[PDB]
Amino acid sequence: ADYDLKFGMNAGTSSNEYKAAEMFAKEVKEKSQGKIEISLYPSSQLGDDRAMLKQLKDGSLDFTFAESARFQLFYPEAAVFALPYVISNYNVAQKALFDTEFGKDLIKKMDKDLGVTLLSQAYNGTRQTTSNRAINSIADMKGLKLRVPNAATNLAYAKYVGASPTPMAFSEVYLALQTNAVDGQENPLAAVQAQKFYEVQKFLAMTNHILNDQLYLVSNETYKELPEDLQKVVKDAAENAAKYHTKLFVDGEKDLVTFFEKQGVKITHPDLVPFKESMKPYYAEFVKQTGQKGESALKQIEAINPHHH
Ligand SMILES: CC(=O)N[C@H]1[C@H]([C@H](O)[C@H](O)CO)O[C@](O)(C(=O)O)C[C@@H]1O
Repeated sequence: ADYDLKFGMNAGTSSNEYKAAEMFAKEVKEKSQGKIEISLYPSSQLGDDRAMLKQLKDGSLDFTFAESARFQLFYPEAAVFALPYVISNYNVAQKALFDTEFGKDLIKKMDKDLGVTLLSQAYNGTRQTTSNRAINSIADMKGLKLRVPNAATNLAYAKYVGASPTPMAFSEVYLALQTNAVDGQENPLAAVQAQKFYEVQKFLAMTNHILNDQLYLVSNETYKELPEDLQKVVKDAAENAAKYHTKLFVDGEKDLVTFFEKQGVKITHPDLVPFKESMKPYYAEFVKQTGQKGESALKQIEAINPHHH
């Protein structure tokens, strides 16, 4: 094609992310009259999301996904998006990104500093905790070998609840669980399904601890080369795909505990009061480390009412 473009992702071929990216690719191909074709590179073929962001920056990858929280790698205050229990729901995550001074400035920096244009934002689920033994209360976390991604906020989740974290890439998790090299992991329900972690985890606990969004990102090196009518095709398709993406996650969060129970997983509902209590020292550390910019981002986000209006 005129524009042979590539979209990399950690998510696999059985995921909502992939299905939404397929929708995006199809609409772009159609509405561009075949000028643009977007090929997909799932399951961390191209590296992880840190690597794929670097490839968007240098122009060697055209599209990828990232959470708003992942920009904590560059702007420490952006960890606010994944401080456990801070962002209440997706309504808050949307307004945090688009309708705060903090979020608007973040978007501008992503463009200026990181070489990426934000096309759209979707919901990517609320993280829960699976394990090889029941989590009936916070006590059960103590010393649980809890896999986390290579992200400071998830490592802190594990530390502050009393678990023993083991960081590793998404691709490595299934084997780690299967072999009981670790005792558990944490991810939204849809990823537990997509990755078939339910095959290798007997328990799932509704810890509700981190709220993931998902940004459709394009390399500025690519976006600038598309004539404006094709930029519009891409942007509009990313917006349409993000709405679909969100819906996939919303619908699964109603349908998936019963799916897992039919697969033999035991579901628990530990009291979250002490989980939330355990994060208070972590918030204080975040404020100490990130200074006024972190205190301001918190304040801006804590001011957002979570009820749709
Ligand atoms: C956009 C993206 O790649 N998301 C991935 C996230 C983030 O890397 C992580 O939350 C840090 O931001 O990690 C996973 O949940 C994980 O490894 O368990 C896989 C998921 O596909």
